[PDB]
Amino acid sequence: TSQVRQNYHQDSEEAINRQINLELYASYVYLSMSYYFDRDDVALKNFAKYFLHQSHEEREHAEKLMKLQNQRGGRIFLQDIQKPDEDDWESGLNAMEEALELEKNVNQSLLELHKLATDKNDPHLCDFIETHYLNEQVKAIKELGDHVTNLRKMGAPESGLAEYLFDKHTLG
Amino acid sequence: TSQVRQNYHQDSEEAINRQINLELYASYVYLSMSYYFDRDDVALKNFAKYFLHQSHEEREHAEKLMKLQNQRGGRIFLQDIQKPDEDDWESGLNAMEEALELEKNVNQSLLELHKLATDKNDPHLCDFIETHYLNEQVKAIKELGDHVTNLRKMGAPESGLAEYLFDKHTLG
Amino acid sequence: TSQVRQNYHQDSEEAINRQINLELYASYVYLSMSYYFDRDDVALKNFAKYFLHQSHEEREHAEKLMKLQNQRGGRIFLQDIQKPDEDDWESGLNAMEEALELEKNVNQSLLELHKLATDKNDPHLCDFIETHYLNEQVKAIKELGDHVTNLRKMGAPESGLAEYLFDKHTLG
Amino acid sequence: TSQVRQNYHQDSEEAINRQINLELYASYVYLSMSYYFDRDDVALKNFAKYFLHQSHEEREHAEKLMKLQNQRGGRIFLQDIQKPDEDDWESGLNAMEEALELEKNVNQSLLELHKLATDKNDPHLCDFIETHYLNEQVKAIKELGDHVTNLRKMGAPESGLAEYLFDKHTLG
Amino acid sequence: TSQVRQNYHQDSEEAINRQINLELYASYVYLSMSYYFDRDDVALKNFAKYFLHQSHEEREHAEKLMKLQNQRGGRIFLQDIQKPDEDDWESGLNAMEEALELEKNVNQSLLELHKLATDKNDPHLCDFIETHYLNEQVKAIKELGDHVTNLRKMGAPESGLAEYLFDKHTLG
Amino acid sequence: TSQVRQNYHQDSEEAINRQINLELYASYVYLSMSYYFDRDDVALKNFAKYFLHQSHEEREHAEKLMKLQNQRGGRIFLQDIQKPDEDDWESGLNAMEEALELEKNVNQSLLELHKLATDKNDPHLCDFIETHYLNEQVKAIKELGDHVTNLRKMGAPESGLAEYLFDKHTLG
Ligand SMILES: [Cl-]
Ligand SMILES: [Cl-]
Ligand SMILES: [Cl-]
Ligand SMILES: [Fe+3]
Ligand SMILES: [Fe+3]
Ligand SMILES: [Fe+3]
Ligand SMILES: [Fe+3]
Ligand SMILES: [Fe+3]
Ligand SMILES: [Fe+3]
Ligand SMILES: [Mg+2]
Ligand SMILES: [Mg+2]
Ligand SMILES: [Mg+2]
Ligand SMILES: [Mg+2]
Ligand SMILES: [Mg+2]
Ligand SMILES: [Mg+2]
Ligand SMILES: [Mg+2]
Ligand SMILES: [Mg+2]
Ligand SMILES: [Mg+2]
Ligand SMILES: [Mg+2]
Repeated sequence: TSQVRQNYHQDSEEAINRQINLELYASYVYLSMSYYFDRDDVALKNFAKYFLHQSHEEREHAEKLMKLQNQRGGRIFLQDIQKPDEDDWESGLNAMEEALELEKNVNQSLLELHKLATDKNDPHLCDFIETHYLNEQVKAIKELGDHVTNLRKMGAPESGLAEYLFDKHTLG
Repeated sequence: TSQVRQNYHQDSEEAINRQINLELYASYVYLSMSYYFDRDDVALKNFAKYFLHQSHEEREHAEKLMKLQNQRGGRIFLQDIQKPDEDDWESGLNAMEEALELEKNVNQSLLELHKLATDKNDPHLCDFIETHYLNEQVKAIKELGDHVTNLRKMGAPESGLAEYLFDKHTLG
Repeated sequence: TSQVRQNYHQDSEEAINRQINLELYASYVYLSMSYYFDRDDVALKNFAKYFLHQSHEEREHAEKLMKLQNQRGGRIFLQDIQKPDEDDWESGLNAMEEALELEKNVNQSLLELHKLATDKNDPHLCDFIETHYLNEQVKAIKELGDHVTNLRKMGAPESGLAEYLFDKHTLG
Repeated sequence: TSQVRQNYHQDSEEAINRQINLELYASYVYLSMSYYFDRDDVALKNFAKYFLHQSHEEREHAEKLMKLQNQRGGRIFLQDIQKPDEDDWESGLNAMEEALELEKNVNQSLLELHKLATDKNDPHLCDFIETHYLNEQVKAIKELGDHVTNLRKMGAPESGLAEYLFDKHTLG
Repeated sequence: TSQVRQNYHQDSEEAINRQINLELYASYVYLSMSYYFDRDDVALKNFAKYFLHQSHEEREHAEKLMKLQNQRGGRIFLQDIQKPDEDDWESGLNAMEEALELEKNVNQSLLELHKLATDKNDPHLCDFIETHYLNEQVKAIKELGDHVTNLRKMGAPESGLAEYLFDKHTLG
Repeated sequence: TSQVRQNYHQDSEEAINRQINLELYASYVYLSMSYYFDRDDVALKNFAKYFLHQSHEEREHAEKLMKLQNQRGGRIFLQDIQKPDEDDWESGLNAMEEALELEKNVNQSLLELHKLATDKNDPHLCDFIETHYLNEQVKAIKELGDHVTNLRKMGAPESGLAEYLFDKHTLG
């Protein structure tokens, strides 16, 4: 048992390792999306930039959880980072829709983690998740929903003009 | 169901609409108080300024709740904003006493909202209320109590000199 | 009778209290419109910003009338602020049309108030209304008319691309 | 009953008085440690500086709890501040080990306080403890563990060179 | 015997340890007074600020004696810091009167310490006490006397207006 | 066939996809090493910083290859990022030795890629590898070799003083 460990359940420690892996997976999904928009046959530079930013933000999310694991005296166990579900993301609209679904899934995982920290009477961990993760997820989800809505209302994905103009005026 | 909605109970959504209305009501109470002190037969300019600031702060409180409703995928339903309970607030002391009672009532509503968010296992909403509302209410209530105490100790409301001097030295 | 009161008819006093309420109603209508455009299924952030500005400007219009009432020795009597006629504003174009109708109804009230002040031989009150309100209304009405025209010519509300682009290039 | 008091259980109020005393005790322990390292026969100036900083931080912790007691309408009852358990702290390693044990004991007290605030449905108090105390304690404990580890790995306390070099390179 | 010790009598060493405790007691008395004035039912923020400053100055007075003990090769032995004689200080005037008595009792201790240092032919210790403590005590006593006089002449403690105005104009 | 593709053999495309994966693996290995040194029972913060920098540099190396694949009209196919071979890196010296082996294995991959590009008469690809990767690998290998040498000469890993001092003076 680590000299620093106090009020930190084994189940919590295991759940934080699972969460680390999910944040790293999200970073990888966004990396894939970014470079799909960099293809010469897609060529939406501001979609590419938006998703590369999101990828680097998710890596920060993962590192902060690694820091937390060590702060509490848990032990980091890394797992393979699974490739994304697609290699071709089809369109700007579809990529936004997929991102929205990813962020809801990551939020579900975080909510389940909070419920476990609540059940184990770990207020530090509950505060960590609330302070650093839950409102980030609500903001992300809202932003992605807004983007999906605009793209749909503009006529995407069948209008290539719509996706072009959104790239310029919203993401640029 | 909104595309962004996740872990957001209908009861919570309804309670946030009620809270919006209460914050707007508080803004209106303070507006009324401000312009009572602007009367030529009351003429306490720093009481007027203090309560106008409080009115604009309460409007911000209401707008942040409207933003939250949309962030979570709830739907804003506005209701009439009821006029305050008085048209003549009698004195600087009485207005402070009434403000103290208003802020305790708004805090009770917020505490009931937090209990509902707890019961519905909505940690995001609990964090929102704690972060942005509960300590604002504790500080407000403490400040108002301090003002009531000083005004009483100085001889208000029968001493018009007391209210004059408090206006200058504490509120000015 | 207030010690400051001079040449201020009771009918004028009562009409100013009605005007205060109407300005506060207009503020509330614009607040409602603002947060409709903040919904995730509407998501036009510059429409939201535009209407939130207008909301805050109408609050200032009410506050200036409250100040006037006290300047002239009238007594403020606040009334409830009725909720707007819609909860869902349908589209950018519809909201602009509704705003245009609201501003013509507020102008009609102000013109009736000026007629009263004229009939009661109150030149200070006539000057106040002219200086601070009547050209503000003419400018607002003209701006809203211009916005309605552009949205219609662009193809709104059926073209969600029209409303998107208007949000960006006119309101942004 | 104070005019400001709302949702603040007598048990909570009593627990905050106990916590005030513990923070003041921790400040005193660190004061003692600081001046042990200032002895001519110990003479580790950066150990002395490190522990004097910690002592002044603990006094701030105590004052913030006193402020909270008054904010909520409780009444401060101070108790004697007990002298530390040692007069001679033996070594840099031993002092760090003792500090680590002190901070775990203070964290246990805070966790028990949070459980009481949870049981009494006092979300303001729970937020106060999470926001201002629990992560401060986790960081402190982690830092102290890191220092203990380095000192041990370097050969302390039997190596006086180890303690000298740690004083210079980590604490200096 | 410490390698630095020279001309430092055991009785002087022991008296310095008593003085350290007394300075830390004085710090605690002022801390208690400060937060009495922070209560919502007292609410004199400049009395609170004044006494919190004095609290921090007495901690520095203790720390300087701890430094001296080590400079001369004496050994620090800390004792418990007894709680003050009151929990409720009654009024601004009463607290000032109590402070004046505390500072005359600390001065008497210091004068007894100087007599000891004189009787043990310790000119370094006599100079230390004179340079750093005796005029500080004379200034403090004179300031407190001045504050007591003004409060009494103004009508305290029966006049809560007196204490309010003193808080503002002398302590603010 | 992409409209941009010219002189880019399928084998080269496929080898670049393998290289992307290997760079992302290297990033993950360094991330693991970093947070091993952040453990409370290891506690070498400059080893942690060093390896976290290397992690971020390997992510940039992967991103540049992804950019290249699109520049040449190849198609990115991501694969899972395998977890590192250890969870516990044992010591500063062992981690450096493991890193040195990792960088020689990445160099061997790059040299095989250059041979392929040479055999397919792809001078643009040869130049890319030389300009951006081969001297980076030589510098990295040389730096790691230098670090291994110093740690061994200092007495690592048995001397925890050696690793402490290396952390401070070379990596700090
Ligand atoms: Cl355009
Ligand atoms: Cl005065
Ligand atoms: Cl060295
Ligand atoms: Fe994330
Ligand atoms: Fe509020
Ligand atoms: Fe208006
Ligand atoms: Fe503390
Ligand atoms: Fe003193
Ligand atoms: Fe690389
Ligand atoms: Mg993001
Ligand atoms: Mg306020
Ligand atoms: Mg919180
Ligand atoms: Mg306007
Ligand atoms: Mg009504
Ligand atoms: Mg500390
Ligand atoms: Mg003093
Ligand atoms: Mg005792
Ligand atoms: Mg490198
Ligand atoms: Mg696999």
